[PDB]
Amino acid sequence: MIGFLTDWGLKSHYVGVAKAVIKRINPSAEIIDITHEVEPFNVRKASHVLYRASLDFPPSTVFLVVVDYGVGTSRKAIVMKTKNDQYFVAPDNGVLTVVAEEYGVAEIREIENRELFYKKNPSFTFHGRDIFAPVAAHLDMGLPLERVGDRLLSYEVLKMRKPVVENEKVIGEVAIVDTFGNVSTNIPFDLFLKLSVDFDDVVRVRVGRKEFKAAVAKAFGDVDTGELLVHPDSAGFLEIAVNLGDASQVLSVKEGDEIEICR
Amino acid sequence: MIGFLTDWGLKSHYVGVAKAVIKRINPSAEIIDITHEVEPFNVRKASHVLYRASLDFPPSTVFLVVVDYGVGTSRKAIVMKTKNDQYFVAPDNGVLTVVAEEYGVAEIREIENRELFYKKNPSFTFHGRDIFAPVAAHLDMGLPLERVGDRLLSYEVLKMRKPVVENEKVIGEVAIVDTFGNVSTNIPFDLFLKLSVDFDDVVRVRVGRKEFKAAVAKAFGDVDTGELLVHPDSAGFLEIAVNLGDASQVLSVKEGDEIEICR
Amino acid sequence: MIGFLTDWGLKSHYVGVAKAVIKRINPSAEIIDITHEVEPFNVRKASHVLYRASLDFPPSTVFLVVVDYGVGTSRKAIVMKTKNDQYFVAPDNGVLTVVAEEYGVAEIREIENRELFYKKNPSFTFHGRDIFAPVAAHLDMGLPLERVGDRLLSYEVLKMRKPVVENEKVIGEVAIVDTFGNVSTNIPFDLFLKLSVDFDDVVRVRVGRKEFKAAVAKAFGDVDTGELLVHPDSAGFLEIAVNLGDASQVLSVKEGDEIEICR
Ligand SMILES: Nc1ncnc2c1ncn2[C@@H]1O[C@H](CO)[C@@H](O)[C@H]1O
Ligand SMILES: Nc1ncnc2c1ncn2[C@@H]1O[C@H](CO)[C@@H](O)[C@H]1O
Ligand SMILES: Nc1ncnc2c1ncn2[C@@H]1O[C@H](CO)[C@@H](O)[C@H]1O
Repeated sequence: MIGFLTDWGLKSHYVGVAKAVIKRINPSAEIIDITHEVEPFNVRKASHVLYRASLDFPPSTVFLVVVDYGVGTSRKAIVMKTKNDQYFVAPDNGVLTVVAEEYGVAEIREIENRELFYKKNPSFTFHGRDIFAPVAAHLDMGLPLERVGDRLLSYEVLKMRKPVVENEKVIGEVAIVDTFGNVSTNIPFDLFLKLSVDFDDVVRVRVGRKEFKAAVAKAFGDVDTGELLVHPDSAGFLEIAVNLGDASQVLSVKEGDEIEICR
Repeated sequence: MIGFLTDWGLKSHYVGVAKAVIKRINPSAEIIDITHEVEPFNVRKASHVLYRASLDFPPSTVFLVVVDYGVGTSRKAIVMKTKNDQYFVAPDNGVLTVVAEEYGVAEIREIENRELFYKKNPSFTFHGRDIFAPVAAHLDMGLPLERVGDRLLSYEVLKMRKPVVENEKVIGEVAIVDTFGNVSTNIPFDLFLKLSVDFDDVVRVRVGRKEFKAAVAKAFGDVDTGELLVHPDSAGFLEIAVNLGDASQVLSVKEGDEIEICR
Repeated sequence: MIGFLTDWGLKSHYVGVAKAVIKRINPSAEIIDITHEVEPFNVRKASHVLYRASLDFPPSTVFLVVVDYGVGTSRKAIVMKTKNDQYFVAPDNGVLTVVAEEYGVAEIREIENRELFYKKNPSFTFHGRDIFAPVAAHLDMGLPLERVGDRLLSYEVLKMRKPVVENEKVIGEVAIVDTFGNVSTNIPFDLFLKLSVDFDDVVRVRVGRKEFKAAVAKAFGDVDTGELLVHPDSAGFLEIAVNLGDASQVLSVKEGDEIEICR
């Protein structure tokens, strides 16, 4: 199957024409949308969503990742194969930073084989359709990785500050605010569990000049409605939520904001 | 096929990872999205959308319904088989109230068979992925209903006031406001047709302290642009619309608001 | 495959029930969404999106186009076969104006064969589900075009002013503003290239009483961030964009607005 992720939105016909290209190459391709609502040009956001979503895709899944503000420039077009046997077709702009780091990379190929393109003359601003999508289609059909082009020994990396436990607390950043307003961080719940806390315990959440108390819970329903809670989200990351409410609003925080969890 | 309905939104990667789980279990599963834009935690809204959409799905369709604010709590996870031979995989929070009432229930099973789960250790807040979705996948693949777990003799019901015809009028509630602003009620068009009215007749619509006149019509185009009309929507429910306009705005009404249709 | 385009939105269960009808008729149907976010009743917008998207669909693709404010009225329901061998199932309201003009029409059939319908008694306001969708399904399954109904010798056309090159400049209109804010016109990039301009050249963009200078470029990245550029979009149309910005905001323009490109 193909894991599809972009910042194109579902309003435009872009996603659709990309899917038609894939289907023309391989009518049996299974295209699963991770999301096409990554904020415009937000590769950082895509890098996290990509990793988190990939955890539930099987090995040998071909990911088509296109948040590519540098489309048509000298930036490289690449295919990365990670050590957990997954493949990623994307621009070399750092969007594959998280999967590379978390999974480790087995090999990287630069997209050079023009026989794999949709059109002999690729448009300058829509490689998603003319290059990436058709390459993902071929790979998902069984094209050997080496037929993509030459190997690359390096790739662009996005700078990321690794969250740590210092002085009974863990400092991190808001990685993703979902539609419910839940606030997921880049702080692994295992790391948090190093402050020697446990479910039913109460901790402190510091955002900006604000400080809140919050129960460590398993389910939203574990606290009264409207109350705050700290818990492991579906991907193993520490998330702050308001039971039947919007934590992003209560905390008044946005993606990228620094967050501190104190015992 | 699988009818998929949630309040997760399409912006998050949630819908996607759920679909990947289904596809991993059964690559041939046909997943049709009813909608993933039910307002957060709005089971009432989902219960109506579910019923209305189910009318066009064939018998033996497996519905995956996940608007589950009580995820991870003692609330039961169930599979309901209705008398029209459709199946519903959902939380026992009343979201299956309308199909149960309208179709009648043949049997209910509590989800207990852990061999049907996606993960041996289900996350606390995303049973949609770890329990419901994989159970729907197995059922759609032909798993006998009894393999799901033990039978249940009752289920949670949402309180709903049945609309009636009293004194040349029918009182009801706004069930769904669609993207055009059309205002669909919970009033069956057949019931309305008891006030001895007919197409081309004019009736009165009362909302709040407001009263409007509206023609009973078949098509929006049956009245001048901007005019109000009362008609049967695609599911047989009385709906109020503005031809080439937004009735929710003109009436200034929202879902749940009481509505009165007077001869 | 079936190219699906409507103004129904993805929030409602409408798109879903239409897809279930198609799948019931032909479980092997490949439904590719072009977009369901065309503004309500905006056939003009749909006519352009349709054409632009069709360029990447293969010949023999069956397009299901339903932006039908006149649903249930005397307006005809038709199937148009163009000279590039594509088929379009739609209301005869002018939504097929652009493909007809650009591709030329080989034949038009009025939908008359009721054996092709979803329901013996079609709803008055949702022919998308009861007539169009099932007809598209049958055609995609191989139903000969003549079985649809009698031939029609004419069809509704939307009035459109053809952009031209007069006095070193080209006047046109904004056809589509995408999610990035890019401003695509109805001006073919080939026509623009008649003003004897070339990449790296600078031209003038006139909107309203405003005038801007903009570089003619290939990729957004070809200019500094925040700068304006004129380039050919993925469909060959002249588009104005802001590198890593929103041109619709900078120009303060909307679809339908007249635009002038001066040497
Ligand atoms: N105005 C723009 N400036 C820079 N990049 C853009 C712009 N519009 C679209 N893109 C990029 O084009 C890519 C698709 O080819 C998208 O991933 C998007 O990030
Ligand atoms: N902050 C929250 N409070 C209560 N329930 C939530 C919250 N966020 C998500 N959910 C529920 O989690 C379910 C998916 O596991 C969704 O159906 C949603 O209703
Ligand atoms: N209030 C309305 N007035 C006119 N047309 C409408 C209205 N609501 C929905 N439609 C049309 O119904 C069609 C689907 O049957 C849509 O394409 C839409 O354009």
